[PDB]
Amino acid sequence: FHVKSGLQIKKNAIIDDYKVTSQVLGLGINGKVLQIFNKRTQEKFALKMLQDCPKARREVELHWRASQCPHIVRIVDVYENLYAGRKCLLIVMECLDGGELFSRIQDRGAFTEREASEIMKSIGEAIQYLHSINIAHRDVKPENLLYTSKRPNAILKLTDFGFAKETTYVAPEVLGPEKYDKSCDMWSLGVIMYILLCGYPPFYSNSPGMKTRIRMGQYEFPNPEWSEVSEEVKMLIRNLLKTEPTQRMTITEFMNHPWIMQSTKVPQTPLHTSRVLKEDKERWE
Amino acid sequence: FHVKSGLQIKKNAIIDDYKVTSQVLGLGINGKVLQIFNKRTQEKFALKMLQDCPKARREVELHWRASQCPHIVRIVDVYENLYAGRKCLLIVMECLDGGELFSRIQDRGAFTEREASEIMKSIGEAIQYLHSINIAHRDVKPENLLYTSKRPNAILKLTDFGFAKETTPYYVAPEVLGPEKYDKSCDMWSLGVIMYILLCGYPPFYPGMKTRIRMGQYEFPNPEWSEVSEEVKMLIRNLLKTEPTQRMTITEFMNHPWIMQSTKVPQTPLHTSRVLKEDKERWE
Amino acid sequence: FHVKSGLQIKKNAIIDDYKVTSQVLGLGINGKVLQIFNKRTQEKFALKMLQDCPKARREVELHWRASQCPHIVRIVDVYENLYAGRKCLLIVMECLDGGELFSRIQDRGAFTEREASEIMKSIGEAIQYLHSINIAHRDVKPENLLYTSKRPNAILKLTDFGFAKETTPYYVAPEVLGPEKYDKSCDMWSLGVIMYILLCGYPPFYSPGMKTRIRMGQYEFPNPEWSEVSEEVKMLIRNLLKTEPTQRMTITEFMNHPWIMQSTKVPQTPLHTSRVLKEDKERWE
Amino acid sequence: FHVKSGLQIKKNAIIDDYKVTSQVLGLGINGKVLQIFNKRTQEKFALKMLQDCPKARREVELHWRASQCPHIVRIVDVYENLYAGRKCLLIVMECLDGGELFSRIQDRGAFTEREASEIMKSIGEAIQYLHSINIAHRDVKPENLLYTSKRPNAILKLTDFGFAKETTAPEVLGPEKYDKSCDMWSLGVIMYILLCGYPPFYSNSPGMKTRIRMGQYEFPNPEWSEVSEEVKMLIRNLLKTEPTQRMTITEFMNHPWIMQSTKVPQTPLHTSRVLKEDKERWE
Ligand SMILES: O=C1NCCc2[nH]c(-c3ccnc(-c4cnc5ccccc5c4)c3)cc21
Ligand SMILES: O=C1NCCc2[nH]c(-c3ccnc(-c4cnc5ccccc5c4)c3)cc21
Ligand SMILES: O=C1NCCc2[nH]c(-c3ccnc(-c4cnc5ccccc5c4)c3)cc21
Ligand SMILES: O=C1NCCc2[nH]c(-c3ccnc(-c4cnc5ccccc5c4)c3)cc21
Repeated sequence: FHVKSGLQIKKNAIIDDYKVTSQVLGLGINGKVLQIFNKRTQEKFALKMLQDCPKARREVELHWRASQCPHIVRIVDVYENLYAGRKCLLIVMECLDGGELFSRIQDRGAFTEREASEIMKSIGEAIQYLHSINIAHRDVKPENLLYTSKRPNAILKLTDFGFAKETTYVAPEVLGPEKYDKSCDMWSLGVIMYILLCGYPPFYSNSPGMKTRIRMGQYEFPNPEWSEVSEEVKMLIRNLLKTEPTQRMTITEFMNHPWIMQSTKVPQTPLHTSRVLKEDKERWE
Repeated sequence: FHVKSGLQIKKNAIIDDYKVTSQVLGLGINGKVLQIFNKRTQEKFALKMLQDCPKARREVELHWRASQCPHIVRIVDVYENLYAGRKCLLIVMECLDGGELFSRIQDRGAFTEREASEIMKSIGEAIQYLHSINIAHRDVKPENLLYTSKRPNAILKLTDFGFAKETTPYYVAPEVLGPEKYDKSCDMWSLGVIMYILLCGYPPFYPGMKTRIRMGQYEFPNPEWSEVSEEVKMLIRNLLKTEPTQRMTITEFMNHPWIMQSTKVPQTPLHTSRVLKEDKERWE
Repeated sequence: FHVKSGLQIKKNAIIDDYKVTSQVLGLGINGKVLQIFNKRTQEKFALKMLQDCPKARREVELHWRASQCPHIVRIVDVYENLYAGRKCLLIVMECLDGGELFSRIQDRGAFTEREASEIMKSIGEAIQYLHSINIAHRDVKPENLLYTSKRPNAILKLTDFGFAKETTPYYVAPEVLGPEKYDKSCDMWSLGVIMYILLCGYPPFYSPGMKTRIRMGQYEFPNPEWSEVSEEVKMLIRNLLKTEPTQRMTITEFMNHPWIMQSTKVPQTPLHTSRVLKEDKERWE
Repeated sequence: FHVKSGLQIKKNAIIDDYKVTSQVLGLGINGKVLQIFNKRTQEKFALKMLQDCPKARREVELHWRASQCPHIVRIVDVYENLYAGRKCLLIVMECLDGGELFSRIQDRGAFTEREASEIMKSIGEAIQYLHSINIAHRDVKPENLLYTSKRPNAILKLTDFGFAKETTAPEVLGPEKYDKSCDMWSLGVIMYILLCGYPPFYSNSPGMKTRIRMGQYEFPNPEWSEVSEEVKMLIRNLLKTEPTQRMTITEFMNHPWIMQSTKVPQTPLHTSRVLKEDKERWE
């Protein structure tokens, strides 16, 4: 018998409890994230500021539901305050000061296929939880994957529920409608996996002609980066990047794929990612 | 960085915390106001009783937002209780025992143009705050303006949000930033009617009254208005425009020199004080 | 920087510039095609006559757009004239006197699997261009596939846009970039049907119980015709003729298939097509 | 009898006639503006690239109609081409290499009340023309005001019809909403900046949004201490929050401060310096 507590929205002023700096930690889909400090405990946290409405209410609601998952940024508290005579949802979440996923990769000198497998597995676990409780994330990108600390054993966490949406013998179609909201995360996972293995996206710019290469599904595994990467992985990427949403792999089939399943049985083959990523600081702005 | 705390609705029985008398302190647009006493502290407060529904929820919500302003009656606590098997919003507010604005004026024996300017400025300040946070009061009348105490330095405060309504890149016109109808300009009319009474003791509008209002027929008759400066008559004339869009905005009003420099307005005495008691009859 | 010129509709009478014979060169979905001669140059061209309306305007507009592709019949000029007191779009296009695709195949005495691969690749290229500019052809059939000349190095070209229709950050999924129904996947079926006929000489769907065999997906690879054809090709055909539109292969997947990719590494195995086609002149009317 | 010619859209490829560089000359509301050169004549022009649709068709249509006005950027040619298999309106317009209005002010070391009057008058003329042919611009801002050359006698010209809209006793002759009066506000904002170097509505934010709807601004010293009460009064009247209380373009062009530009005091303004001294919060 597992129940978890529901969300108690705090109504007192947030400045009673926290010292709010104006150092920006990230730009969210609807409002920025600031650095804040626990007045009593001195410890550091992140504050996301949203203007109260049905949209913001849903973000908080869905995020809170997912907050249980180890690979989703944890909500610490939610405040409802008045800010310049308008209502506000202020979300306090744990501080992910390990930085973005591709910043950590970008800082070495090498990255291996086995480590890419481990990273993909923990992203996968976040998506798997979300899908199992009928939530599509709809915005799984590089900027939304951050690490808890700089320490080498930090946990990778998924952030930002600004685009998240609820997805609702007896066959699965006969148990509630459900459109393509979910399969759209599976594409993201494909795009991230591709970047993790070579350092660049599968879809380029040069650029209104990028938009067509995406709908056509024109990409490649060019050498030298991909010459080492096993056909088994390319085949997995090929399957997450199908242009037809229903041809795409589901999160359960993904988590059961042998490359993800047995992360520790994946060859230690080194990838170019680490260098290709710093060597290309320009067109990453 | 100013945040103010939001509204925490108490759910325990109000009678745990307050002794509720049944002395009526006023009749609100939707429910009366009773005198109550803090059980622990002995101190006196006012309780407004509302039946829970979307209407009452908005009154509380809007009033709480405005409660910060120094010239708006301060909400102390909001209770949600069961009263005769129905849900209830009970609002506890500070006690305004100085009485109504025109009751204080009515009790002397003289009132001056400069004081009228100081009164008008503090009503203005309440309206100014409301408008700035996108709330129209829609019911600014003599009965809604009360004083905190009888002491001569008491603050004047506005009450009753029963009619209040909400009114909704960097060089953009005000019309292109959200629709907004005439909700606000309607307070500006009240302000003109109050100002008129403040300076002479009777209203500017006396079934043929209904048409004099829509026509805009009123005057500044003597002897009351013969001392009053043309500058003030001109300001009243402009708040009482029958066409809502021709009417002055609350910012233009707070910037008008008569309101701006209250202390440079002539000390000229008005008839208000006497005309008001001399006319106790047709004020019921 | 590639721009190509847009469409200038000529308004002068077409008979100023061309001699119009009444030899019919084909029947289009909305108006027949006549043989005409350039008055000044003596050279031969084809004229398609359409009655001006939103439908005909779209054909011209879409055909002009695709006219740049090497494997699509080239539009020479478009006239807007009065014919019997009604407005008219007259389209002048290059003369494809090499005749229909299956007429050329039918005239030998043998056809090989490698040539079928080369034909399919060039039809594919036309579809690929169209899809990449968001146009579905919707009428890819034997009669719409003609050769430029009789000379053995002639180019195969696609005609008739009477059914053609338009089909409408940087990690964003293909579904989230505009709706789009099954218009395109319907060309992919035609490609399968054409490929099947090219390898054996008859259609996969035969002689009101035909209508049900198509929706059921009942067809075979009967002997003796199909006994030489590699399992690789049968598998590609099986995948284009999927009854469920979304299970069907996309044009990019198709142009990447090794059988199409390396036309010149396909076995030179002879097919029955050439003979089966003339031997069955009857039920082809 | 004055007829002017209508718009002939050229259908041939633009690269036949022009050499198209990719030096960006400005960012428009729907597509950027590039520097191009007349292949035959060597002369320089600006190209705006739009994707064909009803929106872009209207921009070109409305712009063409206003192109006659001396104070509106002149369209040279309009091409309809295929770019990556999609149709395209390409607009060639005269090259305004004198740069933006506030860049030219920002480059001296002084600006006078009389010159501000002359600038406001020529912006007003553009709006006046547009309104008289029933078009509201709806996007009169600092970036849309450019000069033809650097030469000191250059003409100031208005650009960008991406937001322009057609606007159809005076009330009995066709409906018409507040489209027009919204240009009149821009005119006030621009006049304010021209006289002191900063906007009337600040950031430092979500509280700027409310100061605009409330109409809270001032004429603070030292900048405004020389500026005549007559001008402050005109600005006050363009910046009325109520659109119908706002002055019309005809009333504006008739105001004595605009009418007799050359009888306006030569009083120097702070604008020139306040503008460079505040390069930061202007990005
Ligand atoms: O919801 C979101 N969307 C936009 C991106 C984002 N970051 C966060 C976030 C959450 C918790 N911590 C951080 C954070 C903390 N400290 C950092 C230090 C250095 C780099 C990045 C950091 C991010 C960011 C939340 C969101
Ligand atoms: O919202 C309202 N509706 C209608 C009028 C009103 N009066 C009040 C009010 C609020 C607080 N205190 C008082 C009050 C208290 N004590 C008094 C003593 C003597 C005369 C008047 C008094 C009013 C009235 C609230 C409202
Ligand atoms: O759009 C169309 N509608 C359906 C059939 C068609 N044929 C053509 C066409 C176009 C250009 N040339 C020809 C042509 C010319 N000469 C031929 C000689 C012998 C056989 C077929 C021929 C076709 C046909 C166009 C269309
Ligand atoms: O439609 C528009 N909207 C966005 C801004 C813009 N600039 C232009 C424009 C038009 C003509 N010339 C230029 C131009 C020419 N030369 C320049 C030199 C230096 C700086 C800016 C320049 C702009 C810009 C049009 C538009």
